[PDB]
Amino acid sequence: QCVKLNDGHFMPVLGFGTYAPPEVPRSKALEVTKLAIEAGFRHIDSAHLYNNEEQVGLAIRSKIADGSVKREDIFYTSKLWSTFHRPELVRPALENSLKKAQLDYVDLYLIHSPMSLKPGEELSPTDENGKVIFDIVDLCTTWEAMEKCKDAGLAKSIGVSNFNRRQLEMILNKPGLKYKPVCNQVECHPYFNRSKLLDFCKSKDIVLVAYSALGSQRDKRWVDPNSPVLLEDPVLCALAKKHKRTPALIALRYQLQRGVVVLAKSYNEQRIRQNVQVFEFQLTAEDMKAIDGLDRNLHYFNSDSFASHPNYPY
Ligand SMILES: NC(=O)c1ccc[n+]([C@@H]2O[C@H](COP(=O)([O-])OP(=O)(O)OC[C@H]3O[C@@H](n4cnc5c(N)ncnc54)[C@H](OP(=O)(O)O)[C@@H]3O)[C@@H](O)[C@H]2O)c1
Ligand SMILES: COc1ccccc1NC(=O)c1ccccc1OCc1c(C)noc1C
Repeated sequence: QCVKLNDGHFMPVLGFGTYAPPEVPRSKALEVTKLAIEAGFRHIDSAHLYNNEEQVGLAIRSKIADGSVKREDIFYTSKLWSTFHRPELVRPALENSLKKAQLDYVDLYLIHSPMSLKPGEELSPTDENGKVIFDIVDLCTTWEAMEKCKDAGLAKSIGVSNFNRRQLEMILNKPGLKYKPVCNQVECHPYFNRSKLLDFCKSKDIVLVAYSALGSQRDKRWVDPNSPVLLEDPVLCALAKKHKRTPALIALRYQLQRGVVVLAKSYNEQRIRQNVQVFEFQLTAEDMKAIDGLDRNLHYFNSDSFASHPNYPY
């Protein structure tokens, strides 16, 4: 099951999220990405930020080498980190990600976030006062450098992540625009369903890709512990009993039926294999309306520090 992107390429509508906290050994990304491919996942989501592209690339090469899959069957996504927004850094950043993953191309390269940070070796450059150091970059020049990555064939498609409507319009109205973003990867789930942003993206032929669609990893560092737990929600549990499914599968199916490509992270073999059952059932129109009613503008990403960035999207 794929959606056609506005540049003609195809994207599988169910994707495997690979980010795990640094508590988790790097070897685990290799094992679970292999399990995801074996379970039926063909869309694999990574990023420079995740510090796992070598292991994710090893898992793809492993399933190609053993005969399970051809490179053409895999949709591999990586992302440009915010310290590399300056145009001269974009292509070397992609080529470095390609070198780590040991691939000739990525199916999708994204601007990970509109909030530019100080260039350097640190993912989170921090000044003498403990504050993250912002950078000011014309994101239209970042996009122009992204377009040349597609030109050269290092990325089959290019898109963005964590952009709001204002930010998307900035790229769409850029003079001399060569490629529109094929997608906007944003936090999206029943508590924060982005119905207006999704409507805007549909109007522009841009796919909305939902992360944290299962309610996030509730990382102790960011997520508020008193924030509601999505997978324990009463309405999702009622529908899970009605359909003889699980709350996670109801959340995933919800996005598929509203036209949203959905990611799903799991490092647990049984839950990885369970998640591809999203294709085995259908929610009713009344089911969808009940899930729509859960919307409460709750984002699991919470940061006092970035809330002051000029490009903060919320
Ligand atoms: N562009 C961005 O800024 C951005 C931001 C965040 C995430 N992402 C990407 O989106 C992917 C997913 O987002 P996320 O990190 O917030 O995780 P998620 O997809 O929302 O899942 C959250 C938790 O749900 C659990 N889970 C998975 N399947 C389950 C099932 N069938 N039943 C019960 N629980 C289940 C998982 O725990 P277990 O591992 O124990 O199964 C997982 O930790 C990430 O890996 C990343 O690739 C992108
Ligand atoms: C600004 O975020 C970071 C800056 C430095 C280091 C890390 C991060 N962000 C994350 O590790 C993260 C983790 C879980 C969910 C969501 C997360 O980020 C969401 C996001 C938004 C909103 N805008 O950009 C991003 C990225």
